[PDB]
Amino acid sequence: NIESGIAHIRSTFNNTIVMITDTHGNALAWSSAGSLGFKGSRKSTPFAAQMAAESAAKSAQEHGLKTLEVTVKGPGSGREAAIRALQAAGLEVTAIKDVTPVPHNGCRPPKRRRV
RNA sequence: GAAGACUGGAGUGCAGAAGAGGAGAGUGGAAUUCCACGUGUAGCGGUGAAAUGCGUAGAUAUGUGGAGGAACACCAGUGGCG
Ligand SMILES: [Mg+2]
Ligand SMILES: [Mg+2]
Ligand SMILES: [Mg+2]
Ligand SMILES: [Mg+2]
Ligand SMILES: [Mg+2]
Ligand SMILES: [Mg+2]
Ligand SMILES: [Mg+2]
Ligand SMILES: [Mg+2]
Repeated sequence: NIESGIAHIRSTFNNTIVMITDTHGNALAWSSAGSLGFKGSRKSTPFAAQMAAESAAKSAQEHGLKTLEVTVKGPGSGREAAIRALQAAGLEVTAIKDVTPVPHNGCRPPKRRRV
């Protein structure tokens, strides 16, 4: 029940999700700006991410772990706010990874807005 | 108009070069979607704000595997070819 683990962060233009999992992708705890009581446009603010990271971090310590590897996805603004909340909860960030899925000119995207 | 002559036009020969020029056959890797199975809990998604929609019949997230189709990240350049 006590081990190491890795954290997945998905920061987009609407919401942020922090997923805390084992080395081989087995879920331990998660939280999101929606689950902290935010409803609409305020889901995406950096403050909402800072609470979301802390709530998952505290529930992570209950199982007991210290070292983390952080993977980052999405273009959201909560990348910086979320990671430093993990450190301020008493854990160590070993590495930072960017896993935004760039395609090699694959499927075409939805049309532009106001067209 | 007719009979001859020439090589600065035009074309052939000889030695090199570059190119996303065209048609046919086969193959590759990212990524999206769907399907099956682990972990897991209450939201996800979306907007100027919202709502319709999806989710406790267990979603979003995450790890593994399978199927299929379309376009070819960097190179890439008032660069190239017709
Ligand atoms: Mg859209
Ligand atoms: Mg000549
Ligand atoms: Mg060719
Ligand atoms: Mg061709
Ligand atoms: Mg693939
Ligand atoms: Mg209003
Ligand atoms: Mg899934
Ligand atoms: Mg020409």
